[PDB]
Amino acid sequence: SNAMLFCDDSKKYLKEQNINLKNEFDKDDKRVEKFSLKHQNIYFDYSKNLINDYILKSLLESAEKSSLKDKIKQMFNGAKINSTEHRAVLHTALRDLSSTPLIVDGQDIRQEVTKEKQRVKELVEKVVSGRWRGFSGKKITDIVNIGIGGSDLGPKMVVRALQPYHCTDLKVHFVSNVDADSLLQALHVVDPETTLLIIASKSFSTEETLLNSISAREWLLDHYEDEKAVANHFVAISSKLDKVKEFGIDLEHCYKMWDWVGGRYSLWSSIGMSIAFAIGYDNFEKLLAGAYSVDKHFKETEFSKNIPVIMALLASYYSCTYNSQSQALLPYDERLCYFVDYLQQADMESNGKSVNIAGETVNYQTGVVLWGGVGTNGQHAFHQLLHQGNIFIPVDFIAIATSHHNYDNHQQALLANCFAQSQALMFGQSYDMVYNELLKSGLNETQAKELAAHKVIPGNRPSTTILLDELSPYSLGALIALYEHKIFVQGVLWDINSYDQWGVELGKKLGKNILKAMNDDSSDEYQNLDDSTRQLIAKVKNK
Amino acid sequence: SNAMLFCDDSKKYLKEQNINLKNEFDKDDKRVEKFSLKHQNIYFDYSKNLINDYILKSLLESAEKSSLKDKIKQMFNGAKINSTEHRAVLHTALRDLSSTPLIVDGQDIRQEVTKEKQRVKELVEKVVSGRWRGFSGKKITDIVNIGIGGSDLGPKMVVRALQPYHCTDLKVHFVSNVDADSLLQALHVVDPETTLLIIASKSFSTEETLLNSISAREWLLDHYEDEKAVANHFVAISSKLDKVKEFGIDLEHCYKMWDWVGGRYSLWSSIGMSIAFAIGYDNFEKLLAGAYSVDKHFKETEFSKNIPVIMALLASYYSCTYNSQSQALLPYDERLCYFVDYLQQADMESNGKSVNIAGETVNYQTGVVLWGGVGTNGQHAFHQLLHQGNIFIPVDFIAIATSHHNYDNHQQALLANCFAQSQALMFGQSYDMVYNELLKSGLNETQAKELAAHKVIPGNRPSTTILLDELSPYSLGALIALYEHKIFVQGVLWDINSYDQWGVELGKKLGKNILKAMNDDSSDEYQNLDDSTRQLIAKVKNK
Ligand SMILES: [Ca+2]
Ligand SMILES: [Ca+2]
Repeated sequence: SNAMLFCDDSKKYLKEQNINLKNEFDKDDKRVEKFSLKHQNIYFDYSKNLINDYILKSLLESAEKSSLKDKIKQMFNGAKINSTEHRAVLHTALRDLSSTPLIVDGQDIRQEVTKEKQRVKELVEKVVSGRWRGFSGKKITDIVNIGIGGSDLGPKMVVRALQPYHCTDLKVHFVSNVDADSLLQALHVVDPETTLLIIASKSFSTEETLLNSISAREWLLDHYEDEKAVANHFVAISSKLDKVKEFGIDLEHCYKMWDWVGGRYSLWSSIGMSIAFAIGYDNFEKLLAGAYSVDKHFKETEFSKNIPVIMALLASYYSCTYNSQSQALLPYDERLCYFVDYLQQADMESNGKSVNIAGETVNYQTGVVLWGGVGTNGQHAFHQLLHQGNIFIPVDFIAIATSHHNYDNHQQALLANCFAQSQALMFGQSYDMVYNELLKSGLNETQAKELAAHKVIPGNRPSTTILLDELSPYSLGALIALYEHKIFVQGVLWDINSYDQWGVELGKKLGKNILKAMNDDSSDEYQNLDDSTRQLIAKVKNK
Repeated sequence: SNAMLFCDDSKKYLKEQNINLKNEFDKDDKRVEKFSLKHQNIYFDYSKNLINDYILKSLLESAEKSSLKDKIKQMFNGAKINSTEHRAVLHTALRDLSSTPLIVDGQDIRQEVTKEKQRVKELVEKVVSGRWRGFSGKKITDIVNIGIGGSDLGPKMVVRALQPYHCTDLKVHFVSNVDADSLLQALHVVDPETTLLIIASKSFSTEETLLNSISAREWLLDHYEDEKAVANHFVAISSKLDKVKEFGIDLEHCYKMWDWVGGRYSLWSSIGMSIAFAIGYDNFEKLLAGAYSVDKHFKETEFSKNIPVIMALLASYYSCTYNSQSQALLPYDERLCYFVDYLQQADMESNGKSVNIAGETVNYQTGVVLWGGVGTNGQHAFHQLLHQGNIFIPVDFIAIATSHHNYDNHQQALLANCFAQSQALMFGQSYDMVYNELLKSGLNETQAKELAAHKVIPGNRPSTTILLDELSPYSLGALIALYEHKIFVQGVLWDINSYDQWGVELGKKLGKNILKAMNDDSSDEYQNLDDSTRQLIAKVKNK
């Protein structure tokens, strides 16, 4: 295509600068000032990355020469930047506070977002206040969200992350996998007379959600033995109005899903109602507002001071020039235990693409594996490989300055460990240092010589630390939005469509064919199987 | 060193075979028979890997030429194969059923394993039966395990994985992170008078566990106001007898940790007592027995029919010849939700090493990133990248033929999806196939031509499927042991020490120094900081 090539020959010459982090911090008393940014109460420290002024300048020039400035405007204005589906990409509009005019494919987006939020707010208030009653007349005590992917991970992550803010006296449960263990974990602990279930399914056709929904309905009706009970116990987030009505849900309680909201960008929409059912609508608004803060930052700030742009440039630089194939994300807070899982979908489902916008196969690597784990626990699981393995892996740390309790010694130790692990990545420890330490420990020269090489830690390994003041609805919204925009920037620089997901279609089709084969070994489906699939089906049956 | 080089020039010539999976299954009606194995009720299907007879033969010859045969014997016989620490590696002995003579560094390992298991069995029986009373005289209802890493992940994973088998009427809770949110999640839901806490800490010196232990003790004593209450409410798994006694624990209730049991191989030892507290000791014995079954398989079976050897060869072949830097593990069962987290420690902390046994820096890649996620959920998160990204990633699927409920339609759909995803990886879908499908869907030629390239799925991507009959204590033990031995084989072929973890020491040291600096900005520690660490500490304080 005619697009600027990001991963070009010039990028390799940047890495020949041979950056040594210890030397840079020693020589440059402005290093932190140069390579850190603030947005409100988020501090973004990228100074332990393998950059200097020349490398950063070069990368920023690539951003400036690219289509990025135009693409940011196009996203926010509702241009159809999801070019394979001919759709706008307007998750930003879900959290807008600017109130500027936005008319897209005939709809006043401001009015439609606002009116839908009012419907959800009113639902949550009616349920929490006890005005909503189940079919036997009882107040609701439990909410069960039924959805998968986009319709599960964001709500589940946010509900956990904001646990200190739970305030509705409702318990919220998440059913997702078609594996019935998921449904059963909820059903074992809820009462049909006091439970409200949410079916989150755009087309009412996602297989797992359909089976879970039907099985939930059967459970409810086994209790009540009256079809009319569905209306008091189920709501839907769907566009498939006929199937929602056929299930027995009142269309007053069918909530909107717009085509310009990708599933993996949908927690901000009515899909997030389970968040509001846990933390109340006021806190859901604060979540939205935090994201807006970052949207305004991203939209308005010159690239050299723009956090998501810097995040994207660093990531793409590493995966281009060091040929790295993964990135580690290390949240140093228990509350963020589903954060990595959530961003795996946002990042990998967006940028795991092999063709550009024009449909040409690209000759450079695109999205890499995102993985990681909560700290300090990861220090005792996989940090060994981060320190002494021989895989190049960029590392992001998320630190939270203050927690939600008064165990101040624990919080101090948590932070000290976070900072110590980035410092260890930067400095390492050399043979001479180790050898001298072993002698001082009481080993003799022979013993110290035999052991020291095994303790050497190469160091000079990069990291970024993102420090939040606290983990509140607002700050979490800001955090998630930073990564949403990082992912957007990377897709623009790689000239891919971050907003489609055609790769998942084949497995859905093959799954239907295999289900048919499992039920009828005379079928064309069974006959056409590869023999691996055929013998796996046989092993299952002859159990 | 003089060791055989696994990642040599020959390995590249194997990949020039240009294996095409579809063509192989079409041409070779023995493909599944050749490239599958059974161990009891586990079926191991590696036939969708990028191999043929010649490649597999070549790889097996490398195993046969290596030190592997000798090293397997040395492991089981108690030779000090952890050569940097001068230790035996005898997690196998923890689950032995052979009863053969084993005398290692003066101890009769058979007697010591058996006598310790009897102590744990008796503890669990005394607590579950109600004979154990808290300091106010009440029966125990809750167990809180306090540990991190090796002293947390295995027990936590197993307790969840075997949830259908819980039978003691005790609720078991896991406290690990120094982040006090971990401790608080347990303390919020337990009563000091009815809780028994386990301190799992080899030296009673692991920082997080020490802070958690002290804070738990303070909670207990805030209630009772009598130091004597500790003895009725705490047990320890530790070798540091003086510190255990000083804490107030009876040495009758200090359980053994042998130096030949690595933390990441320790769930089989007394460290696993929390498993027994959930599922009973009889089920813990079944877990052990399943692992023994695989130990006997591994120890006795020729390499061409040896599941862990084949697993190891395939993995190391890919990361050598395709230069892949990660592996995906996809368990198609909700119960296995912590399985990936557990194996990340077993694999990465073992094989993330940069020097060989002789201490020389190796010129080949060693352990890679292990990641993944439960199916079918991952299909809606990251499988897009597995199908259409441009990263080479080997894939393992774990399938369970029968579950623990009678929602047979759900179980069938779960399996059909599992098999469909490996079939999709193998076959993909070409431009012509897609284009014709789009025309049949009602698109015109222009529209179909514009879209088709975006739907192409390259295919020819490898996978292994491991099918268990059911997920029972025994089968789970077998499953974990298969991966333990895979990891061992890979470390032998790479001539590294899989059983040390020197890389984690530096961060512990730096963490102590940073704690001092956070408490005193006049200290040498604060003065010596890099300015990134210094400014992060400042941002925390001026919050
Ligand atoms: Ca420009
Ligand atoms: Ca031989």
